Amino acid sequence: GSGKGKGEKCTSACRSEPCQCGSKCQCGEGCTCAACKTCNCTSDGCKCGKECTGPDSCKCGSSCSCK
Ligand SMILES: [Cd+2]
Ligand SMILES: [Cd+2]
Ligand SMILES: [Cd+2]
Ligand SMILES: [Cd+2]
Ligand SMILES: [Cd+2]
Ligand SMILES: [Cd+2]
Repeated sequence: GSGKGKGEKCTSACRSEPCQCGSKCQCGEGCTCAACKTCNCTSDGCKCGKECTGPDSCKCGSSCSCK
């Protein structure tokens, strides 16, 4: 049942639709919302070292090397 929803570190912007984090993002790790989450690590392997391969499994809540 888990996997649907937002995290505690989500913004009031991410909790709006559409995602208002386009100009106001501060979401933490508990956010798999690709609307505000972006990543540079590729599917062949993690590049930053947080063990992530894209926003689909990016633990990083921005402000990281792969950001
Ligand atoms: Cd969020
Ligand atoms: Cd979002
Ligand atoms: Cd956000
Ligand atoms: Cd990474
Ligand atoms: Cd990442
Ligand atoms: Cd990272």
